Formats: sequence, structure tokens, C-alpha cells
Amino acid sequence: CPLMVKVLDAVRGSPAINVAMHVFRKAADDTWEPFASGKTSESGELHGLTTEEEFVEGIYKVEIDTKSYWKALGISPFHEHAEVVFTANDSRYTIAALLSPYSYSTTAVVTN
Amino acid sequence: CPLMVKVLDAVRGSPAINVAMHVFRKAADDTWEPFASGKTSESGELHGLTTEEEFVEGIYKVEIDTKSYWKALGISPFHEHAEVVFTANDSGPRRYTIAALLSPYSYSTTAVVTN
Amino acid sequence: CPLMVKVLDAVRGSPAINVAMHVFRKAADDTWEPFASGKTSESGELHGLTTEEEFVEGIYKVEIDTKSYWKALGISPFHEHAEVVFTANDSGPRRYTIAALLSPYSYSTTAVVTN
Amino acid sequence: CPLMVKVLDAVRGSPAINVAMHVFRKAADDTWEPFASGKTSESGELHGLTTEEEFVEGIYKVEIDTKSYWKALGISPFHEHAEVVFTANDSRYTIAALLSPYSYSTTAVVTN
Ligand SMILES: COc1c(O)cc2oc3cc(O)c(CC=C(C)C)c(O)c3c(=O)c2c1CC=C(C)C
Ligand SMILES: COc1c(O)cc2oc3cc(O)c(CC=C(C)C)c(O)c3c(=O)c2c1CC=C(C)C
Ligand SMILES: [Br-]
Ligand SMILES: [Br-]
Ligand SMILES: [Br-]
Ligand SMILES: [Br-]
Ligand SMILES: [Br-]
Ligand SMILES: [Br-]
Ligand SMILES: [Br-]
Ligand SMILES: [Br-]
Ligand SMILES: [Br-]
Ligand SMILES: [Br-]
Repeated sequence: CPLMVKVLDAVRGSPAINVAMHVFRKAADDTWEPFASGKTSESGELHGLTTEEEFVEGIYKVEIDTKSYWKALGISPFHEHAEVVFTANDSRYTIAALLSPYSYSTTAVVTN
Repeated sequence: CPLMVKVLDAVRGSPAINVAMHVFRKAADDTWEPFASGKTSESGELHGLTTEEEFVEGIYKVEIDTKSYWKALGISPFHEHAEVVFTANDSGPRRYTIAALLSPYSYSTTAVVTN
Repeated sequence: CPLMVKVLDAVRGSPAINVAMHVFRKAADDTWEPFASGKTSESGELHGLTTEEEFVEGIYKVEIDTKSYWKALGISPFHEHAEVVFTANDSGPRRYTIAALLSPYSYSTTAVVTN
Repeated sequence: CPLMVKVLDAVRGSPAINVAMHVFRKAADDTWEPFASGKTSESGELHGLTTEEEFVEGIYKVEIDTKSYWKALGISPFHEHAEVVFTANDSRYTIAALLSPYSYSTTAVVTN
């Protein structure tokens, strides 16, 4: 699994479940091509986005729909979405995001 | 000053100086129009981006150029940039301060919204 | 002002006002001596804790009373308090600004150290 | 496993390995009694700190020795250690910490 995303809720101290996200790859013309999407599981994780053969080097954007997550919990948030934009480099990627209504953090753990 | 950005460097324990950022506003056709741009000062702040009159309701994207920042210091970071996307002014004018704390493989961003 | 603390609330997008904090300095016998205390203002800042003369080298603990803060708002948080422990002034006097961003189950803290 | 700790390094984008920590329980006289300790594994995790029978309600402190971690990497950090102080309440606890030299964040995920 080359690319995994994990989302945590800082208000409830829980996995952020049923959070939608879309992954985009940057195309030669600088537009964002849909690449992969899904919703986090009960453990706040989204696995199976892509495969090692498909996940070639390039710039990707993960757009996490944080606004709908907070709306379904009855809480007005600041951001429209969270965006994590990175280059995938051949020299496993776990993207993590901690959500608060007016703040979020994101970190990448890149391992073997 | 209705929209200010402050950036901090978590490796050095200092303001993040000379960080470039581009602000965009979503147009009627769903594209991102350029709105304002600038770079942080020696206190890590960027003031004067826009005015109360020009900062009307809309969806704004602050794109902070973190990769350029870290590269200029010889560090190869993870992200291309930090993106802060939010609806502004949709219950009347507010003042926004967006903060970002930068590490090479992580960042955090928060907004303080006053009236 | 050699030691300032700024606290932000990540649920409300605001300064964290009336947050109490106690600063301790490690004594020769390895115990924590009370050093200064105060509470944040309406801008979420606490200034005037100490003076250049009194803030000598040592190991300091800033204990931020986050549980009292959240409880006063009807939220049951996870932490008792946020603790920031650091050696100060050990290459000469510096100015420290400690920031903390508070959520009910998480917090972050950063220091900016100037000379 | 009632109590797990996970530590991540924000400079290298990696698990923080071989990080020492000690866990204390608050005693009736307000002192901190040693309770459990260990070092994070290759995956940045420390499991097996305590058992469900021993982990009774009370106030605990996890002291993460972040200073020695940065020192062994040749980097001068700000904090002496990171401290996470919480009440364990019978109404599984995963404590996570993201380390930077001049900053850290910590979150709790409390699940069933
Ligand atoms: C918000 O703090 C947390 C947190 O509560 C849980 C976290 O869980 C993670 C789990 C992971 O497997 C991995 C990958 C580690 C490998 C060795 C592949 C993680 O990086 C995390 C977390 O980063 C994590 C975090 C910290 C992330 C933030 C504060 C954006
Ligand atoms: C939560 O992210 C914020 C934030 O929203 C506001 C912040 O305000 C600061 C103001 C400051 O003057 C200084 C000192 C900079 C000097 C040149 C002395 C700050 O460091 C901050 C912030 O740290 C700050 C932050 C980031 C702090 C976190 C993420 C714990
Ligand atoms: Br949008
Ligand atoms: Br640009
Ligand atoms: Br300047
Ligand atoms: Br890009
Ligand atoms: Br602010
Ligand atoms: Br006290
Ligand atoms: Br005041
Ligand atoms: Br306590
Ligand atoms: Br100490
Ligand atoms: Br977790």
C-alpha cells in the first residue's frame, strides 16, 4: 500500500470517521487530474487508494473534505477543506491529519 | 488590516522570514483568480494584503510557499506548499489572522477570526 | 519582557482568554520552586511574568491550566494541563515567546527564541 | 493494551525510534510515583506499558525524553522533555506526539 491517509478528530479524541477525500495528480498542463478517492473507515484510515505500479513520481494533492465532517457533527468550521500537496519521489507514504474546527495539522511519515 | 498571515519555523524556533504566499479568490466560474501576494517580514508577518473594501465575501485560498522557503535553507521538505482555503465575510466583515507553523515534514495552520 | 506566553483556542478560532498558568524554576535540590504566575488577557497573551534580572539561567516549567480553561466552557478535556519545560538563558539572556494552541484532546506548543 | 504511545519526527518524516519515556501515577500526597517506562520501537510505538487491571483511574504523566532524542541526532532542541498529563476515566488510550526541535504537539485518541 503505497499511500495511506489517517485522520484524527482533536475535539472528540477519536478517529475522524467517514471523512471523504479526493486525490489528484498534477497533469503536464498544470491542471489537477482525478486520481483516487474514498472515505475514512472506523479507524480513521483510508487504504487502497492506489497501487505501486500506478503511483509514479509526480505532484499529488489530497483534498480532505473537513467541512462536511464538521457540518455532520453540528459544528461550524473555518476551512473548506484541508489540502496536502506533495511530490512523490522514488528516492510508503502515510499522510496524517489532525482536525480542529479552526485548525488542522498534517504530517507525512515516509517509510520502507 | 482584514487579512494577516503569520508564519513560524518549528526547527529554528524563529519567525519564518521571506516566506512567499499567493492568495486567490474563487471566481463565478469556479476558477481561482489571483487576489493578493506578498512575503513575510522579519517578524514572520505579512500585513497589507488587501483592504476592507476589496475583501468581499467569497472563498479564498492562501497558498504558502513552504517548499521554496525550506529549499532556500538547504532542506528538502515534503510539501509543495501549505494551502489554507476558507469562506470569508459571509456574515459580514471579519478580521482574519492565519498562522502557520512549519516543519519539513509537517505543518499546522490555525485561524483567529475577530469582529 | 523576556518571557511571554500566547494561547489560542482551536475550537473557537480565538485567543484563549483567562487561561491561568504557573511558572516554576528547578531549584538546586531538583524541586520545582514557584517563579511567576498569571492569566492571559483578552488577546490571549500573558506579559510581565518576570524581568531580565530575575530570569537567570535555569530549567523552567510553564504549566498552563488547560483543564480549568475548557471546564469553564463546559467541555471535558483530556489533559490536566499543558507543560512546557526548557533550559533558559544558558548562552546568555534571550527573549522567549511560548505559544500554545488548545483543542480538547490535543495541544501544540512552540517557542520562538530571540537575541 | 490499555495505554499505547506513538511518537513521530516532523524533521525527518519518520517514526521517532528509541525514544525513552517514563509514566508516573499521581499519589495521594501529590508526588509522582514511577509506574511504567520503555523506549519506542522501530515503528515509533511503545506497547505493553501496563495492563487493564493495573491501570486504574487516576492522574498519569507521560514524560517523553525528547531532548536525548534530538541530541543523538546532532540537533539542539528547546524542550527538556515533553509531558502529557491526564486523568484516566472509566467512563483504550493512544497518546501520540509529533516532535520538532522547537515545537511539539500531542493528541489522545480514546477508543473501544
Ligand atoms: C495527531 O497526532 C497523531 C495521532 O494522534 C496519531 C497518529 O497516528 C499515526 C499513525 C501512523 O501509522 C503514522 C505513520 C507512522 C509509520 C511508522 C508509518 C503516523 O504518522 C501517525 C501520526 O502521525 C499520528 C499523529 C500525529 C499527526 C499530526 C499531529 C498531524
Ligand atoms: C496556532 O498557530 C499560531 C497562531 O494561530 C498564532 C501564533 O502567534 C504567534 C505570535 C508571535 O508573536 C509568536 C512569536 C514570533 C516572534 C517573532 C516573537 C509566535 O510564535 C506565534 C505563534 O506561535 C502562533 C501560532 C503557532 C503556535 C502553535 C501551532 C503552537
Ligand atoms: Br473550494
Ligand atoms: Br504562484
Ligand atoms: Br522587514
Ligand atoms: Br503544486
Ligand atoms: Br493571532
Ligand atoms: Br498550581
Ligand atoms: Br485584558
Ligand atoms: Br496534575
Ligand atoms: Br527537568
Ligand atoms: Br491513533
